[PDB]
Amino acid sequence: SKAALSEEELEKKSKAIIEEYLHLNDMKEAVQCVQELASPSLLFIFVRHGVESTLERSAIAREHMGQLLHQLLCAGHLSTAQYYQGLYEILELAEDMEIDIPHVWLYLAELVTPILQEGGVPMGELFREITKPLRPLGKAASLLLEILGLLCKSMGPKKVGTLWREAGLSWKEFLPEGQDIGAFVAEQKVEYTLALPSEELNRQLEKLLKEGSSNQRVFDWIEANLSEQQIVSNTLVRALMTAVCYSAIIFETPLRVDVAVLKARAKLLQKYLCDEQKELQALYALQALVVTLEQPPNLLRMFFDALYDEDVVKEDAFYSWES
Repeated sequence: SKAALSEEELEKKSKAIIEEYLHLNDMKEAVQCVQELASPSLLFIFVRHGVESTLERSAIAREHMGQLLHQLLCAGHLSTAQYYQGLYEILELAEDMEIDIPHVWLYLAELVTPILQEGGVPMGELFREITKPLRPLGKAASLLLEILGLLCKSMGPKKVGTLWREAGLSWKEFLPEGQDIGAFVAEQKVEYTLALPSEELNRQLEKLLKEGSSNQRVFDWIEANLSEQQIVSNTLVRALMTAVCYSAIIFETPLRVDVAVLKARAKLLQKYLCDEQKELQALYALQALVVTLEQPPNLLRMFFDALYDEDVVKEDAFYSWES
C-alpha cells in the first residue's frame, strides 16, 4: 500500500541521513534533511532506526545519535510524543536483548541522556514517560540507574540528587510494590537521590561562576546582596569554597582539577578565608564536596596542592585539618 511504502521509504531515508551524519558529523545538515522529510508524524521511525542502528555500534555513535535527537527535538521537528513512540518500540524489547547484550541498559542510557540537555525534556517528565514500557517489565530501575550514572559522571551525584529531588521524583514511582526504598537505594548506591537564604546562596554563587563572572562582579554581588553578619559568616565561606572548587572540576575520566580556575579565583577566596578558622571551615566544605564525588582517587590532594600553592589555605589550617 501507499502507507506501507511510505513507512518503508521513510526508514530508507532515515538510514541514509543517519549514516551520513555519523560519518560526517554535520549536525546542521542532518537537522535540515530531517526537516525536508516534512513527515512529523512518522519521525518515530527515524528515532527507532537511529536507536536500533547504534545500539551496538559504539559509545560515541550512541552519543552522536542522542545529540541529534535532542537537536531535532529542540528545533521543533521531532515532537516529544514521536520521540517516545520511537524509543518505546525498542525499550519494549530491551529486557529480551539483555540475554545477548549484557549492557543493553547502559547503551540505552547513552542514547537517551543527551535528551536531558537544555531545550530537551525535564528530568521528572523524562523519567516518568520513558519508563512506561518498563511499567510492565518491572525494570524501570535498570534504565534510570544507568542514566543517573551518566549524569553523575558529568556533574556529580550531589547535583544529580538535587535535580532528582527538584523534579519531585520518588523511587516509589519506579520500584515494585513493597520493595524497600531504603534498601534498594543503599544497595544500588544512590543514597544521593534521597527557600532558605543559605541554600539560595549556593544557587546564586553557582550561577555567578557558571556565567563566567569576574571576581569584581562577585565581590560586588556579595556586597549588594548579603547583610553584614552574612558577609563574615562561615556559611558564606563554605558556600563560596564549594562553588569555587566545584567550578574548577574537570569532568573527564578520571576527574581532574583545573588549577587555572583556582588561580583565577584565589583572591576571591582569600578575601573571605581571612583566618585559620575560616580556612579550616573551607577545607571541611571542600572535603564534603569531594566526598559527594565518591572519593575519587587523590582528587582532594590535587585541590590541597593548588590551594596551598595559591596561598589560599596556609600550613597551620592544613595541620589542624589533619586532626
